[PDB]
Amino acid sequence: MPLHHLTRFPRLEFIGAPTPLEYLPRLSDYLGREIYIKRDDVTPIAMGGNKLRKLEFLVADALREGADTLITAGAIQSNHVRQTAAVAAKLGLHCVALLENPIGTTAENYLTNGNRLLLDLFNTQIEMCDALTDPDAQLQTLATRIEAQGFRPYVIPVGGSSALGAMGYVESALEIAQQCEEVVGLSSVVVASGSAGTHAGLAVGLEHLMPDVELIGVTVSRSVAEQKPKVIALQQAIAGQLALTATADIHLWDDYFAPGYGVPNDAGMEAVKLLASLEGVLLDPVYTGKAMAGLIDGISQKRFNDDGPILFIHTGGAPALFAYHPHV
Amino acid sequence: MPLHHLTRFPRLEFIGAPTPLEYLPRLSDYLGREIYIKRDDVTPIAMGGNKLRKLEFLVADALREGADTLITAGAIQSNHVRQTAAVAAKLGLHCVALLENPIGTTAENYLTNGNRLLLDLFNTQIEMCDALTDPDAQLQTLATRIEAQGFRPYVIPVGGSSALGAMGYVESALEIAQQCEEVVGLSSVVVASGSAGTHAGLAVGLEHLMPDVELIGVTVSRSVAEQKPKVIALQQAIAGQLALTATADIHLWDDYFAPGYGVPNDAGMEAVKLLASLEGVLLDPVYTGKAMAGLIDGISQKRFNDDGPILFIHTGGAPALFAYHPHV
Ligand SMILES: Cc1ncc(COP(=O)(O)O)c(CN)c1O
Ligand SMILES: Cc1ncc(COP(=O)(O)O)c(CN)c1O
Repeated sequence: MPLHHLTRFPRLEFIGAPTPLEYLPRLSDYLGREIYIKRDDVTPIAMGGNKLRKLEFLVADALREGADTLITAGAIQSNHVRQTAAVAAKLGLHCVALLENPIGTTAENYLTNGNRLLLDLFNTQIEMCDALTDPDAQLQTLATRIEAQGFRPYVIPVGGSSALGAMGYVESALEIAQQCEEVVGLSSVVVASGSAGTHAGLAVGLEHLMPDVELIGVTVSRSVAEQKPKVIALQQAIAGQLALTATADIHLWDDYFAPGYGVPNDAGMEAVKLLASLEGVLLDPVYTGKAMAGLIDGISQKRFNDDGPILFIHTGGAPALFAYHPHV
Repeated sequence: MPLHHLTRFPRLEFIGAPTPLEYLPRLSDYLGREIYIKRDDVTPIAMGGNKLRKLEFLVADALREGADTLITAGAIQSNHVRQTAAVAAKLGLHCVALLENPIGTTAENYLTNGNRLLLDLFNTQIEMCDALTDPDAQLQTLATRIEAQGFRPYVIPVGGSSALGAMGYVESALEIAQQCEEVVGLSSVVVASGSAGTHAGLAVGLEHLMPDVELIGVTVSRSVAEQKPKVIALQQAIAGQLALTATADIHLWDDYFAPGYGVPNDAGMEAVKLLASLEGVLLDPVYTGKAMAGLIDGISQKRFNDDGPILFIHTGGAPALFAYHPHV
């Protein structure tokens, strides 16, 4: 393969078989476009999601360093903190989570239910902060405290979106390419774009495996101006570590996340209702509902390169449905 | 070979590949015994569970008879209603759910979060009743009213547990035999025993594929005296349908569900905490927490036939964690 360098990296096995790639016949009949879905929401640990693919690489690295503790950061309802805390429990590592409340809510289900409930079941040590103004710096400061309490911490950045963690999405792109050879004319792929490892890993893999496909990131927290340089830097870092070329443009749509990270919106929630009622698929208010709202509007406004099939990357997130209900 | 008549029943494809069968090393270390887990909680539709295995057969049968509406019953937080509603939404079938509040709670997360919240996403028609005093009669009365609107209803009993729904768990037993072949010599299998389709279908399959394995049902709702005839009637009806005999004794432990169906207990809670903290695995207060508290106590009191490996069937249930929090 041109991606054989992927095999050099130590990785734990958290997923196993390739997740399903399915046609959505009802959604496709409704929108008048062929739509497929990559089910990375079915990864098998603690209600699943896209970060288990990153943690395969990140946590192998932690064990190679002989760490006994994983430290990461996110919102109170972060799916990434959730998955990290579940993998720590599975492997008998301590977990420390630096959390913020990004939306100033006092609603009890946001503060205590959904992913935050699961953190307690996993004996995660919780450190609250007023704001994740500089997450890398704050995690480093924290890790140095914890190391001085007798532990050996390993720091996973927000979203696990380092180049190493993003190799999980180069892996997802290999599965996608294998599964789409039985999909005449896949034109576009749509994914939420936040901390950017998913988007950037897909970007590097799909450039090599499926070069005619257009990868669109629907932003969940930032403008195209603020987000593009982030995704490009990661794209280049991953491709460097794989000794691959990466010249593809990064495409981002920023119209779908207002009024901010972590705040549900109407088109988001209508997309969650559409996917649940037509296909029995569960999206989420923060990431995948907004990304799907984007895919749907892309159809409406003819925003894609052509009218051909569209593959949606389901990255997970559905446990937050229970935290966001009935409102925040 | 002896389960061959199983291929005669039409069945839809909901599950796809065999679900994981995993060793639990951290729980095995704590309990002093080899514990493996069959991950039927990762079946890929709408948060998963044991009922997708029965719905493959039941919904195939609905479609063959030209039915366009599924009608079933359970508690407000039933996982079975939730799975049925999701498969209905996926196939463009109407779904009507007769629900009761079995525990008399007014707690808002029980009334409106968890599985209950998912049903509204799947456009389920909800029919409340005061109590499921005669669910088969009550479903028929409902079906008469629904047919009067021009719908073509197919009634699925509580839990899906007819002999035909049970065939899902005869199939499960084939998977488990294959997965354990030349990998582990199982001694015992533990599963929750409620409406009894899972218990009975495993009983038939295991008697024929792994006749020396002891299968233990842990009741979730009834004493041994009240539950055993239900499991035996299914067991015999399933065997009848497959042209087989089933001479095995049904085994049931009833010490772990008090004070009743859907009421959490301390040992259940402690089993949920142990599995999350040691293995990153999520159980549930109604079914699997109680079945795992039974497994634990079975080991503590030497209730099993020997000291050999035990397979726990994880039948799902975790969305209820969000409905039971913070209390009922
Ligand atoms: C469900 C879900 N989907 C998408 C994303 C965005 O993935 P990325 O962080 O790789 O941009 C996340 C981030 N935690 C997520 O949790
Ligand atoms: C999670 C869970 N586990 C176990 C059971 C009991 O299975 P059965 O009805 O086949 O006895 C149920 C019933 N719906 C369930 O939801």
